Amino acid sequence: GSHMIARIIGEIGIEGARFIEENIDEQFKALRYLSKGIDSETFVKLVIANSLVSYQLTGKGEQWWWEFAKYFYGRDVKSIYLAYKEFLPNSRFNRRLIPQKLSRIRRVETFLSTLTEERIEEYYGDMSSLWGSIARALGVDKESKTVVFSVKMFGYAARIVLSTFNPYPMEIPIPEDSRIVKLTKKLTNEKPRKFWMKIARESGVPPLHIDSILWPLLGGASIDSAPPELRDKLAELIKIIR
Ligand SMILES: [Cl-]
Ligand code: NA
Ligand code: NA
Repeated sequence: GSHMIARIIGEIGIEGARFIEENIDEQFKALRYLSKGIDSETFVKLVIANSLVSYQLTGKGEQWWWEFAKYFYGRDVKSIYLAYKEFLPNSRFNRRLIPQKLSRIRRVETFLSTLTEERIEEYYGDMSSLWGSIARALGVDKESKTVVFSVKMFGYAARIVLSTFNPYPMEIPIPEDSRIVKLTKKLTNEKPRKFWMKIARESGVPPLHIDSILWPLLGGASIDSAPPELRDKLAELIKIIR
């Protein structure tokens, strides 16, 4: 029932997506932790690099992002490529496809070097521009696996270092990972990005914010940390998605 889903998503709204992002989502929690142990510019660069290698993991996303945050806390990172050349083969949760993953980091090194504090601010105010800068640095389609995710994670990191919140653009689609694809197959025969773009347009909640609502809940995150009115909306959503 796409209409019912859009209604509940719209009731949750940007404010509800933001509450979930900032209080429930373990990937955000991992980022906030890392931000206390490394400088803001290096933090953002690392988040983008990490996102672009966050596929075909040897663990769940929550475990992987916590491993990343703990690994880099307090480290003196002089080259992001060399840091990942050391990190990935010693990691618990990202041991596979290392050559391909390192080649992606190599391709974005020059782009990452442009991320001064001001450039980060500018990209947070125009995430559609960031999306293309990342995709073109890699030389891949804007919609290929991890690219949209890297914009999502940038938005978490930028919120943390800039202390301000800019909603994601409506035009950036959801990430099509296992959790979202599996949920979507239970709801519809439509392809996930098309189904969720319709719900985004009907609700006015951008797809990346819908993803932020859904992804932690699909991982079994509790909703009892939400304030009462939001908790009731999330309970309604859980009936649909779990
Ligand atoms: Cl492009
Ligand atoms: Na920081
Ligand atoms: Na993605």
